[PDB]
Amino acid sequence: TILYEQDVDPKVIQGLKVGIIGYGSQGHAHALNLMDSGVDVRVGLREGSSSWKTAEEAGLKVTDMDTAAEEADVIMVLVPDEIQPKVYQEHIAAHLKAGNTLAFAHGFNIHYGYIVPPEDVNVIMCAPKGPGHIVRRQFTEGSGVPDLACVQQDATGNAWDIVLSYCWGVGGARSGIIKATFAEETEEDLFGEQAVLCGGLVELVKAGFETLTEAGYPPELAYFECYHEMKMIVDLMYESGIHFMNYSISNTAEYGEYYAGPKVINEQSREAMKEILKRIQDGSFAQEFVDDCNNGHKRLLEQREAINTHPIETTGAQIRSMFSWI
Amino acid sequence: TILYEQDVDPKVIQGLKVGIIGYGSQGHAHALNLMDSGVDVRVGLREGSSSWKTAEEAGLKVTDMDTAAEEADVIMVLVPDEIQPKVYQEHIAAHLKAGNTLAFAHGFNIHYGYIVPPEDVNVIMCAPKGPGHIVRRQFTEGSGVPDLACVQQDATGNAWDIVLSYCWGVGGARSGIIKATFAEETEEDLFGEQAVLCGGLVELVKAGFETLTEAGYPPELAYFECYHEMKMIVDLMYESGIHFMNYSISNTAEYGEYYAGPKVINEQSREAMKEILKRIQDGSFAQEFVDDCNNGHKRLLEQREAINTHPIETTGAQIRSMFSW
Ligand SMILES: NC(=O)c1ccc[n+]([C@@H]2O[C@H](COP(=O)([O-])OP(=O)(O)OC[C@H]3O[C@@H](n4cnc5c(N)ncnc54)[C@H](OP(=O)(O)O)[C@@H]3O)[C@@H](O)[C@H]2O)c1
Ligand SMILES: NC(=O)c1ccc[n+]([C@@H]2O[C@H](COP(=O)([O-])OP(=O)(O)OC[C@H]3O[C@@H](n4cnc5c(N)ncnc54)[C@H](OP(=O)(O)O)[C@@H]3O)[C@@H](O)[C@H]2O)c1
Ligand SMILES: [Mg+2]
Ligand SMILES: [Mg+2]
Ligand SMILES: [Mg+2]
Ligand SMILES: [Mg+2]
Repeated sequence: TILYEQDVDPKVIQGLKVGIIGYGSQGHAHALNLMDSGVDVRVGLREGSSSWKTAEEAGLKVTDMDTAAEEADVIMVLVPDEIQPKVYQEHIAAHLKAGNTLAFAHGFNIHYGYIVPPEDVNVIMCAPKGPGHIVRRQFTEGSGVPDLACVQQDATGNAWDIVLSYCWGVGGARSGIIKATFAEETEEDLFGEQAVLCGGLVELVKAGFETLTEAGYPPELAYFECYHEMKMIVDLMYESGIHFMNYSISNTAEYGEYYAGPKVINEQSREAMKEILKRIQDGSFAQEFVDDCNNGHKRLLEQREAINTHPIETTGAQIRSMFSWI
Repeated sequence: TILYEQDVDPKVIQGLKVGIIGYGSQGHAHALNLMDSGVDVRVGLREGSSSWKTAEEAGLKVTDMDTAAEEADVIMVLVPDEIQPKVYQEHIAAHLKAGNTLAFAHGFNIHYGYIVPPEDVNVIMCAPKGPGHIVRRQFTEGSGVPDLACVQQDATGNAWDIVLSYCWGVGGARSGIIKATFAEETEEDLFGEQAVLCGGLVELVKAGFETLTEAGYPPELAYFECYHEMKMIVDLMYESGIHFMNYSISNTAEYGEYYAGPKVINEQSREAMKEILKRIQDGSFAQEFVDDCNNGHKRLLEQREAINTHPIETTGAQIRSMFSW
C-alpha cells in the first residue's frame, strides 16, 4: 500500500529536465526540493513578476513560462487551479512534444475535464498532502510530506517510474507515497480540506474562542486556550498517536475529551460531512467554486475579509508579536 | 493584560526551595525547567516508584513526599486532580509552616473545595496552557508555554511576586503570563480541553477519517489526509495566523474552508459548547468526573480502550513506524 525509498528510483527524475510553472506555495517547494535532490529545474514566470527575483535569489534558473515549457521534459503546473486551463492553453500546450510528461499536484482540472492533454504525453500527479511551505520546510529538516502518486496517461510506458521518482525528489518517500487515481486524489483532498483540516478546524477554534469571549472571558486568554495550545496537542498526536497525547494530558482532560467530543462533533456534524463528500463526488462543489472564480472571487474574498478582521486574528497578531525566544 | 520578563523578578523564586510532588506530565516539566532556571528543587515521590530513577537520572534531587514538603518553601502539587486531597492530607498538610506557599497547576481542588489550606500559607497557581511534555520541550528550545498566574490567599503579602517569578522559572514569560483567579482558570481550562483542544479536535479528526473509510477510501490515505496533515495546518496558524495559513493553502481549499466550516461546526455544535460551559460553571461536570474516579475510573478506561484500538490508531502506529528520519 505505502511506498518508500527502496521502492523508487531517484535516477529517473535526475535524468529529466523539469519545468515548474508558477512559484507560489507548492511551486517554490517543488522547485527547491527538486534542485536540492540534484534535478535540473527551471521555474517559468511572467516577465516582471515579483517572484522572479525571489526564485533567482534562492538559486533557481528562472525563465518565461513558454521557455520553461519548451525546455522541459516534465512540465509541472503549479498556478491556481482556476487559472490552469488558461495558462495551459496559452503557454504550455504548444510546447508539449511526444514523450514529455505533464504533471499536476491536484487532480481537479484533469478529473473535471477543464484540461484535456494530447495523446502522446504522460499525464501524472504528485500531490503532497501538506501545504507548500511545509512541503519545503520538512524536506530541509530531513523529513518530507507524504505524497499521492497518480498516472492518468502513460505514453512513455514509464510514467509510474517518473511520478514515483518525482515524489522522491520532493521528499515523499521519507514518509510514504500512496498510488492513487486522479479521481480518488481529487475527492479525498477536497474532502479533507473542507471537513477537517481547514473548514472544520478553523470553525472549531473560532467557535470555542467566541464561546469564551461571549461568556466574559478575556480574548487574550481565549486565544492561549483555544488557539495557541492547539499546536501543542496536535504535535503530540502527530509524533506519537492519540494514545500518547491522552497519556500526556491530565485524567481530568482525558475524561472531558471522551465526554465532550461527540457533543461538539455531533450527528449533524457527521451528516454534514457526508453531504460535503456527496457534493464533491457529484461535481457540484467544483462548479460552485469555478462559478465564484468567474465572478471575481466575490464569495472567497468577502469571507477572507471577514476572517482576517475577526477578533481571533487581531488578538493573535498582537500576542504573537510579543513572543521572545532565548 | 499580558506580562513578560520585564514584569517579573527571577530572583524571588531563585531564593526559595521548591518541592514538586509527583513526576508526571507537569511534574517533570516544572521540576526540570525550574532546575535549569537556577532554582533549588526537589521531587517528592513514593519510595519504590518507577519515576524515582528517571528523575535522578535527569539530575534532580528526589526524596519521599513528606521530606520534599518539609524541606520546601513552595510545595507544588502535581499528582492527578482526583488524588490531590488524599496526598495533601497524608503527606503535605502537616509539613506546612506559616510563610510557606502551596501551589497548583489547575484550580480544580481549591475552586471546588476539595482542599482547604491553613490560614498562614500562600495558595497560588501557575497553570501552563499546554501539555507537560510540551511545557518542557518548548523551554529547552528557548520558547515557553504561556501561563495563567493566580493567588487565592496571600499570607506573606508577596504571593504575586512569588507566582510570577515561578511562571518565569517554567518559561511563561517568554510567551506571556496572564493574571487570573482560581475560578476563572478552572473554568476556562476545563472548557478548552473539552470543547476544542481534546474533545472537539479528536472527534473532528475521527469523524473525517471514518467518513472517508466508510466511503471506501483506504485507511492509510484517510490517515495522511485527516490526521497527519493537521499538524502542518496548525503549525502555520500558530506561527503566523489564520491569514497566513489561508494564504499558503490553495484558493480551492480556502473557498472550501469558508463554505464547509459552518456546516461541520454547526449551530448544534455551538449550542453543545454553551452546554459544556454551563456544566463546568455549575459544578456538574466536576462531580461527574469525581464520581467516575470514585468508581475505579470505569468510564474513562472503557473510553480509553475504545480509542486506543480504533482503526485510526492502529493505522497511525504502523505508518509512523516507517518514517525514515
Ligand atoms: N497550496 C497548497 O499547499 C497545495 C497543496 C497541494 C496541492 N496544491 C495544488 O498545487 C497547485 C498550485 O497551488 P498553489 O496554492 O501553490 O498556487 P498559488 O500559490 O496560488 O500560485 C501562485 C502562482 O501562480 C502564478 N499565477 C497566479 N495567477 C496567474 C495568472 N493569471 N497567470 C500566470 N500565473 C499566475 C503566480 O504568479 P506570480 O508569482 O507572478 O504572482 C504564482 O507564481 C494547485 O493545483 C493546487 O491545488 C496546493
Ligand atoms: N497534564 C497536563 O499537561 C496538565 C496541564 C496543566 C495542568 N495540569 C494539572 O497538573 C496537575 C498534575 O497533572 P498531571 O497530568 O501532570 O498528573 P499525572 O501525570 O497524571 O501525575 C502522575 C504523577 O502522580 C503520581 N501519583 C499518581 N497516583 C498517585 C497516588 N495515589 N499517590 C501519590 N502519587 C500518585 C505518579 O506517581 P509515580 O510516578 O510513582 O507513578 C506520578 O508521579 C493537575 O492539577 C492537572 O490538572 C496538567
Ligand atoms: Mg491537500
Ligand atoms: Mg487541496
Ligand atoms: Mg489546560
Ligand atoms: Mg486541564
